[PDB]
This record gives sequence, C-alpha cells and structure tokens, in this order.
Amino acid sequence: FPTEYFLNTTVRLLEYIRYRDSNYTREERIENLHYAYNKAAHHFAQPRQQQLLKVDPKRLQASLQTIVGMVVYSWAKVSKECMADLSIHYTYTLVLDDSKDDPYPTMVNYFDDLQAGREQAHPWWALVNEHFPNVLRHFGPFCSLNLIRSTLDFFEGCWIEQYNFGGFPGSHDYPQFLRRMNGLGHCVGASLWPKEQFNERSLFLEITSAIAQMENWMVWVNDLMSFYKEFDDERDQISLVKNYVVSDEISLHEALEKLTQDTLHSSKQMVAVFSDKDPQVMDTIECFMHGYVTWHLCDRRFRLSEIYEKVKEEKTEDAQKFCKFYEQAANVGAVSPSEWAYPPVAQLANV
Amino acid sequence: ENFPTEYFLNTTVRLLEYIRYRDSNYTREERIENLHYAYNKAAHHFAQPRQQQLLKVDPKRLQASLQTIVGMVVYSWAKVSKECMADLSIHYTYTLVLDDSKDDPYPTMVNYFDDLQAGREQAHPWWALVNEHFPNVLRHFGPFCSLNLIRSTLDFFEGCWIEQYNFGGFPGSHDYPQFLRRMNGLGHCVGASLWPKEQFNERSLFLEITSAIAQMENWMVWVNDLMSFYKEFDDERDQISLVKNYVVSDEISLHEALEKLTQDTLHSSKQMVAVFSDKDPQVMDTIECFMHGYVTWHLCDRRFRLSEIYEKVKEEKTEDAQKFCKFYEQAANVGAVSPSEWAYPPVAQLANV
Ligand SMILES: CC(C)=CCC[N@H+](C)[C@H]1CC=C(C)CC1
Ligand SMILES: [Mg+2]
Ligand SMILES: [Mg+2]
Ligand SMILES: [Mg+2]
Repeated sequence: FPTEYFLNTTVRLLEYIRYRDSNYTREERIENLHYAYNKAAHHFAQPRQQQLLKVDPKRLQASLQTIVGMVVYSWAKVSKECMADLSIHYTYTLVLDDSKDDPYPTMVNYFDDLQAGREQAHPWWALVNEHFPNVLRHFGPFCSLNLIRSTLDFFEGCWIEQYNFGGFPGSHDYPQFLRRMNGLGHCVGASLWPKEQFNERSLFLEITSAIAQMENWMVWVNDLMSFYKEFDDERDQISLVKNYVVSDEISLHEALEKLTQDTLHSSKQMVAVFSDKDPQVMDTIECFMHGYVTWHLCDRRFRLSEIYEKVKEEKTEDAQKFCKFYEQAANVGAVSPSEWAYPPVAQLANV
Repeated sequence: ENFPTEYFLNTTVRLLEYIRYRDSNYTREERIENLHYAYNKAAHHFAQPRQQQLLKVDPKRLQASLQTIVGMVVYSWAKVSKECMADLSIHYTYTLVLDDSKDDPYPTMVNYFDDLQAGREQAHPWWALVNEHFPNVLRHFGPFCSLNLIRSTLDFFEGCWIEQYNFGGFPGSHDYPQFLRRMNGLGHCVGASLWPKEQFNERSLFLEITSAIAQMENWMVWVNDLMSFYKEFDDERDQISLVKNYVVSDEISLHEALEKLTQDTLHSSKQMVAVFSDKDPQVMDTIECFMHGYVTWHLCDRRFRLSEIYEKVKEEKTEDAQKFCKFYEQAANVGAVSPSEWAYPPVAQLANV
C-alpha cells in the first residue's frame, strides 16, 4: 500500500478544493443526526424489513450510521424529514453495495412483474420500491426520474461487481463505465434539490448541469479518500483505480495520478460554473462538497485518522499539510455516536 | 465554415481500416429478405388503431423513421433472428419518434413512479405504448441483458426531456457534453440487445457481454456523431449535438471539438479490436458484423446525405479519396436497396384498412 504516495495527492485535492465546513453548528448536526438515525432505525427495525433484508445486524447498524452521517453532513440544506428518508434509501443501497448473491434468478421476471404491479422477487427491490415514495415525495418529476434511474443503474452495478472483474486489458472504457454504474451519481446530484426549496422547472438547467458535474466530483472524491480503506480489502479489489491498472495497463501510481487530475479538474470546474449562478444553488453545492469531505475525514470507515497521527510522527510537510486539515474537520464533525445513534436498530427490532 | 472534406475523408477511411471494414456473407437477397420481414411486422404494429391514436406522429415521419430504423437494425444486428430484428425495429422506432414531441413530459411524469409500482398505465402515451410492447423485445434476452435495455430506454426518455431545453451546457461545464450524449445514446440498449439468449449464454459470456456493452456504448454513439456531422454541418435547425456542445461547454473551436470526436472514435475503434480479436469467435463476429453494418447503414441511408460527399470526390487521385470511394462502392454494392423492394405497403395504408 503506497501510504507514501497516498499523502501526496489527498493533500493536493484538499488544499485545492480548500476543505472548510464553516456553516452548520455541532448542536445542529447532532439534532439532525439523531432525527435521521431515529426514523431510519425505527424503519429497519420493523418485522417486514427485518425479515426481507438479509444483513448481519452489526453491519446494518454500522451501515446505517455511516449513511446517516453522510446524508446529514452533505445534504445540509434539506429538511430533517428529507435527510431521514434519504438516509433510509442510501442505507438500502449501501447494504447491497457490500453484499453477495446472484440476482439472476430473481431478475428473470423483473419487467413483467414491474409492469403488472406484482411485488418483485428480489427482496431488495421489494423493500426499496415500497419505500421509494417516501423519498420521492421530496422531489419534482424530473429529479425523481434521476433517482429512479440511478438506483436501477446501481442494482446492475452491484450485479456486475459480484463477478469481481476489473475489465479486460485494453478495455479502456470499462473502468468509468463501471464506476458510473455503481456510483449513484444522478441519484445523489438530483436528491440535492427538494421541491420544497427549489423549483425544478425554474432551475432545470442549473439542476441538470449540477447532476452532470456532481456525478463525477462525488464518485472521484470518494475513490480518492477511500484509496485507504479499500485495498487489502475483499469486496473491493475491483475499484476504479485498480481497474484503471488492469484495463488501461498502467501502474497503480499512474492510475492514481489520473484519478487525481480528474478530481482536481472536476473541482476547478464545479466552482467556475456555479460561482456566478443562483446563490441558493451554489450554496447547496458548496455545502455538499464541504460536507462530503467532512464526512470522509470524520467517519472511521475511511481510517483517515491514522494518516494524521501515524504521519504525525514524521515531518514530511506532505503529511503535515494533510494534518492541518483533518483536525480542521474533526473539530466540526467528530461526534460520538452515543450522542445520536441510539438505541441500536437491533433493540427496536426485538421490542 | 466549409466542410472539412479532407480531414473528414481521412478519418472515415481510418475508422474503416481499424474496424477492418471488409466484404461479408450477408448477401443482398438476404438483406432484402430481412428488411421486408422487419418492416412488415413493424408496419402492421404501428398501423393498429391503439398505436395509431396514442402515438402522435406525422404519418410521413413515422413512415420515414420506421424505414431508417428497420435498415439500421437489419444491417447491424446481422446475426440475430428475423423475429428479433422485427421486434428491435419496433422498439428503436418508438425511440426515434419520441424526438418529435416538443411536448413537455413534466405533467405526464408527475406520477410516473406511483403508477409504475401500482401497475397502472403510464400517463405519457409514449410510455404506455413502449412498456406494453417491451415484452416482445425482452423475450429475446436473458435477465441481465433485459435490465440494460430497460435502463437505457429510461435514460433515453430523460435524454429527450433534457434536449427539449435546447441547451448545450454552461461554458466551463466540461462534463455536460458526454453526460448528455450517453443519456440520449441508447448505448447500453444497443450493446445489450446484440446478445439474444437463443444464441448466447448470458451467464457464460457475462464478462464478454458486459465489456461489449461498455465499449460499444461509446463506439456506437461517437461513430454516429461523426457520420452525422456532415448532415448537421450547415443545418441551422440542429443545435445541440455532442460536437456543438463541446464547442459551447469546453469553449473551443468547432474544429477542435471535431478533433476530440475523431480521436475518441479512432481510439474506441482500435480498442474494440484489441480486446475482442482473441475472445470468443461468435462474440467477435456479432461485434464485427455490427460495426460494419452500422457504418454500411450510415453510408447507405440518405438520412445522412453521405451520397453528396462522394459525388464531390469520386474523381481524385488522392489516396483517402479513392479508399473512401472504394469503401462506399462496397457499401452500395451490398447495402443500397430500393425501398420499393421491401418497405411496403406504407404504414398509413395498413392503418386505414
Ligand atoms: C439517428 C439514429 C436513428 C440512430 C443513430 C444512433 N442513435 C444516436 C441511437 C439513439 C436513437 C436510436 C433509435 C438508435 C440508436
Ligand atoms: Mg460499489
Ligand atoms: Mg464500495
Ligand atoms: Mg471508493
């Protein structure tokens, strides 16, 4: 693991994007964290959900928390209810993103069942489509469509990932094709615009553009920050960076530089395009980026903590410019789960 | 200004060499046999009263679209059954027609999801017809492939939706162009429909198929953007194409964007070969037959007026010029077919019967 080269880039992106979540107080975050968590936990604890969603209780609990965090810290300008509902949806998606089961047998009649109104055979679809309306009520038709599509894309993405395939050497189009499939880009980007706060028809071009640009910023920033936790990992192995290596036949270092250039560039352009656009829009966008990074740095899932401390023992300036940031975030978003994530889902389920 | 005839010619010959454009066993009699089968089933379909009244399209554009599509399917899906060509012809005809509705889908998409989950017929007439017909397309494929078709068609709907705004992207929004081309390109639909379950085992060739979907998506749309460039060069009506959006969004010259499209296309082509040459023989055949057919179709269908940019250079001792003409003569040789030989009777005639 190029812990070395790891420092190098993360610092660039952070310094160039200039990570700094100012707006949004700790009391406010906690208030939201608990609202979302609470509604989601009660949801996932219902018997139906409990029996159709096959997940180890502890992974569910962990996933839920990582997601409530992500939504609350990035969808900073939406209502509490919207955060809660988005938290449920993104929790369903994450539970699948880490799973393993062939969907072939349950997808054989997908379309006929869909058109007929019969409950899907794949349990996941049964639960997600049943819950979906609670997510969709927060948006206009256009945005809704994007959510529906991206979630469908995501299902296929997980399907493909089950083959643990990084692409045929020479298949340069494979990597990004896959990252987009399992990235939920359009889902994320469109869910940033609740109809209660934005007029889908008045800001159509703004919203469309944001969906298109955010799709890449969002996934590439995650590929970058995750360049730690995913690796000697099992469900990983097939990451955008690792697929670049396999498919583009280049070194891990070269793929790394690539991701970085795309990321930095994507970042530069997000600003260039939205700075002068509608203020409300620029705020939702800026608040998302800062929150998204805050979440990456704060959530243990990405073990970003180490690469701060364990690089705190060595002055390489590239490992010190990194640390100037981490804390900068942990002091805003570092919150003990005992302050919001309670009681555990399992406890509500057996009640 | 002035069509980059030379640069164009070069790229076109190169594109063809890379894909190994060469003669095949698909005979003219065979094509005609297929052309008529597909056209006939489709025309009878589109001529039914229900279809006739929910699909708002000028009879002549329907007729023209149907023909352009039957041609595209028959000439590119060369290895699939007649029935599959027919059914794909109906589906791709629905898709081509939707770019005729200026009608805002907003009011008809408000309850899209609740109606979908409940099993109630969609409010947008297009969806009502397409989803009703879809099964006839889906029976030809396994679950995985089916899903790709469903998704891409949904993406396509949104693509048309966005295109109604005639928006080429905010200057600086470098991600807009391709984001849009992919949305309205039907890539995954095309790429996945190339593998009928009757002829391919979706599970045995999963990686082959997935990879083809991913690579074909770009080859297919970029080749079309390229061949369609001449017809839309001076066309003041056409305004938001991949190339024109590159200009607006990337803030570069039409010539520079043209370069970008060419490099991606050529490169996409090189890699299609590099990856599939050594793979399963039947897979490489479906792929190769698609590329050659797709190009044949572009050159042969008048929709792209490629005929003109020939009658302008069929006499020049230039290398590219001559190769181009030889490839065109090859195309015509096997693809130039009078509509009176298959496209009959007209849809309108079956409708009023
Ligand atoms: C201009 C036409 C009809 C086809 C060339 C490629 N398209 C961009 C795709 C989308 C629309 C369909 C129906 C098929 C493929
Ligand atoms: Mg994934
Ligand atoms: Mg993952
Ligand atoms: Mg990642």
